[PDB]
Order: sequence, then C-alpha cells, then structure tokens
Amino acid sequence: LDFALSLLRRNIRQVQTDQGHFTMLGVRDRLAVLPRHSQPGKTIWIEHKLVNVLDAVELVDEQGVNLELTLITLDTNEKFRDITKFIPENISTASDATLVINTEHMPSMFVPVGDVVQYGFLNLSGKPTHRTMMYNFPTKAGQCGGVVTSVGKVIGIHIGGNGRQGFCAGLKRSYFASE
Ligand SMILES: *[C@@H](CC(=O)OCC)[C@H](C[C@@H]1CCNC1=O)NC(=O)[C@@H](CC(=O)[C@@H](NC(=O)c1cc(C)on1)C(C)C)Cc1ccc(F)cc1
Repeated sequence: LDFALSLLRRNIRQVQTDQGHFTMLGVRDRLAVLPRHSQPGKTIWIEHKLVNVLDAVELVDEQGVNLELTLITLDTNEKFRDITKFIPENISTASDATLVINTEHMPSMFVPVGDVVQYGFLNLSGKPTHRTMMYNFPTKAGQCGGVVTSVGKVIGIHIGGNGRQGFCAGLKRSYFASE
C-alpha cells in the first residue's frame, strides 16, 4: 500500500470544476485524466489553484460510444511523475482492489472495494457507456475520479454507482500515448 501512497503523493490531486469536487489522476508530463461528467472545459481548480486547461478530449471507442473519460492537458510547468508503466495495456480486472479518493471533502482516502469484474456496457444516467468494470461496494457521490488500484497497477477511474455497486471506466495504456 506504499504504491497507493506513492500514487497519492505524486499523482492524485484534489480538484473542482463547475460540477463540484473530484479526484484527478495525473499520468505524465502535463497530461491528466478526469471522469467525463466533471466537464472541466477551459479551466480547473487544482487544490484551489485556478489553472488553464489547454485541451480536453472526451474519449470514445471506435463506435463513437462514451468511455466517460476526459483527457486534459494542463497549462503548467509542473510535470507529473510518469505512471504509464503501471497502466495495463488491456483493460484489466483485479482482486481486492483499493479505490483511492482525494478531494477537499474526502482527502487521502483508501477504500477497499473488493474484486473488480468485467461489466462492459453501462447505462449511466441514460448515457450509453462502454468498457466499464464493477465492484460490489456502495460508492457515493463525491467519489468520482477515484483511482482504482491493485497490485502495482492502475486499472480504472470511478464514474458512477447505484448506491449498492460502483463502476469505473477501464484504463488502458494506449489512451495516454504521445500522438
Ligand atoms: C460521482 C460524481 C458525483 O458525485 O455526482 C454527483 C451528482 C458519482 C458517483 C456515484 C453517485 C452514487 N453512487 C456512485 O458511485 N457519479 C454519478 O453520480 C454519475 C451518475 C450515476 O452514477 C447514476 N448511476 C447509474 O446510472 C447506475 C446504473 C447502474 C446499473 O448502477 N448505477 C445515478 C443514477 C446516481 C454522474 C453522471 C455521469 C455521466 C452522465 F452522462 C450523467 C451523470
């Protein structure tokens, strides 16, 4: 859990958008990822600091279906420690995962969510979404953007839940490639 701690210190930041509080994962250089619904647009507050967003790309699959992830490029001289080696090449399930949440209201929280399983299609508030996974844990509002981690891997970003189960967008390394 010193890997989760390293991630927390170096790569996981408390942020806010017009849609409220979220956890943000910095991946490399000036590149970070958020849940799509956070809708950062042209700026974002990182630990209360107002920062320009140079580009926001909402990811879709080949079929043009929502993946519920937004890649943001930040206007800063700060580079995130490169964690691409910890992101699997294929969307991966895991046993006994930890959900890492870090927002102003929920700072530095490690939440064991149990096993993460393939789910796939998700009707997320009427928005057809692909490539999701599921955990049998009652995730709550304010936890979107939380980072799903396992044995030295970063496998998902929290995006939704029904009060009983939680769902993440799966991560694959190629999402973060340079060009
Ligand atoms: C995180 C963002 C936030 O807190 O929004 C506050 C309104 C949040 C986490 C969940 C809240 C409840 N438990 C969760 O872990 N995500 C959301 O609220 C999104 C929408 C939902 O999660 C819906 N749940 C489902 O649709 C659903 C379907 C199944 C089989 O299980 N759950 C709501 C009905 C609660 C926010 C969102 C994302 C994308 C969109 F297009 C619209 C809205």
